[PDB]
Order: sequence, then C-alpha cells, then structure tokens
Amino acid sequence: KETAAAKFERQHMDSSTSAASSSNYCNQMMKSRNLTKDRCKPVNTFVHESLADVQAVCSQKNVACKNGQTNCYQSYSTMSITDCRETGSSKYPNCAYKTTQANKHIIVACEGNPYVPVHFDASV
Amino acid sequence: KETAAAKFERQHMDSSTSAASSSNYCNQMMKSRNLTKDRCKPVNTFVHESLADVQAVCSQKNVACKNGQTNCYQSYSTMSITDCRETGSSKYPNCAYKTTQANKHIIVACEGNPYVPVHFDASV
Ligand SMILES: *CC(=O)N[C@H]1C[C@H](n2cc(C)c(=O)[nH]c2=O)O[C@@H]1CO
Ligand SMILES: *CC(=O)N[C@H]1C[C@H](n2cc(C)c(=O)[nH]c2=O)O[C@@H]1CO
Repeated sequence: KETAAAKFERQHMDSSTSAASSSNYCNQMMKSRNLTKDRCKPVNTFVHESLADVQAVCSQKNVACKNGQTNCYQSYSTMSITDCRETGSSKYPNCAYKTTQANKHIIVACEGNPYVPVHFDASV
Repeated sequence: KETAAAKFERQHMDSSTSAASSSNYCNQMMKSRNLTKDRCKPVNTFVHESLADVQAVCSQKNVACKNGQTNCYQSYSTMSITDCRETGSSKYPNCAYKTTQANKHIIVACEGNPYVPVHFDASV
C-alpha cells in the first residue's frame, strides 16, 4: 500500500540525523524501519540529508543504473550516508549489522511526476 | 572455459598500476578487459593491489553478500580502487564511462579450493 516514493523514504532516508550516532545505529534503524521483519535484509544505506536535497538529485548528473537503463542520477556533491551490512554472526531474529558512516556521492533511480527517487543504486 | 578465479582477475584486478592514471582510465580498461564487447557493461570496479593482498581478504571480516549468502568478506584496510560508471550519453559501441579513483574497503565473495575471490560485491 506504500507508493514507490514512500517506500524509498522508509528504506533510505534519515533526515533527522546528520550522521550515524554509534556502532549500534544500524541494529536500531534496520529494525525500526521494518527491514528485519521476516528475515535480515543483508545491505541497506540511509541518506542523512533533507528530502528536498535528495529529490533534487533527479535533475543532477544523468548516469546508467546498474541495469543499464538511464533513469539514474548522481549527486553533484557528497552527502552524509550510513552503510548497514549484515555481519557473519547475524541470526534472525537477532539481526546484527556493521555501521559505516561516510561522505559520498549518491546515485538514485528516479520515476514519475514529479520525478523523484524510487531506488538507491549506489554510493561512490 | 575461463575459471571463476581467472574471470575475477580479468574483470576486477589491475595490479600493474597504483591508481587510475587519467580521467580516461575507465574508457580504456573497460574496452581492453572485454567488458564492452557486446554491450556497454554499466558498472565495474578495478582493484589496484597485488593478487596476494586481494586473496587475503577471504580470511578477513565475514559479512553477508548482497544476495544473502555468507561467503562475503570485507578488507580491514582500505585498498586502491577505481569505480567505472557508464555515463548518460554513452551509446554502444562507444561506451563512455566516468572514472572515480578512491581508497575504500572492498567486499568480495570467495569460493573453491584454494579459497579465493570470485565476485566483487561492493566497496565501502
Ligand atoms: C532500497 C532500494 O532502493 N533498494 C533497491 C536497489 C536496487 N536497484 C533497483 C533499480 C531499478 C536500479 O536501477 N538500481 C538499483 O540499485 O533494487 C532495490 C529495489 O528492487
Ligand atoms: C565482476 C563481478 O564480480 N560481478 C559480480 C557482481 C555481483 N555479485 C555476485 C555475487 C554472487 C555476490 O555475492 N555479490 C555480488 O555483488 O554480480 C556479478 C556476478 O556475475
């Protein structure tokens, strides 16, 4: 029942924080965003910028997405992001993640009218 | 009839250089390693480290792979990498890429006997 855009926000936006607070950031967020519900989602990235700032990427540098289609866009500037990666030890339902904070360019897949981010392609 | 190990070396290893020479590195390498043969491969990463240093990652930090498997490992130290991303104006056969040189941790998938990298999962 969520739109593609609402789904993108749930999964990948964390405007409320400038950066991953601690080593436990991912353990907390993966769970509160419902990404640990039926199974441990293995990888996920949260962007720490305003929604408008992220929506603006859809008119920035046009690039190929991982699938070869060209509805992907690379941000002009670096953005604050947190990478969450399931660790070796992790066992549903006690899903465990490694938290990495970085300043990188983002690449998103855009769709619709208005043209907004619907998928997180990669960080560079 | 190429081995998984040899395919990983051809598509993801560039030990002969410490880093991407120029802005043109990706255009040249994607073509020489045959990744632009029938189509423009949209994304690719090259690691500028010795084979020995990359094979050693198979015994470093165990993490989940993108696909959920648990035969993935993250290097403890950053390594010299080159990110290749197909631009929005690229049209086969004139595949065009954007070159990004950086120092990042790598995540590889390992298999076989001996236990070596066979797939490049991501850089972090
Ligand atoms: C949270 C999220 O965006 N997951 C995405 C990433 C990946 N994806 C899909 C498309 C269509 C693309 O162009 N590039 C990507 O990286 O798929 C998940 C959704 O299926
Ligand atoms: C050159 C290369 O490694 N391509 C890989 C990237 C991706 N992949 C596969 C597996 C099995 C994995 O665990 N993690 C990945 O990122 O798919 C290509 C394999 O054809």
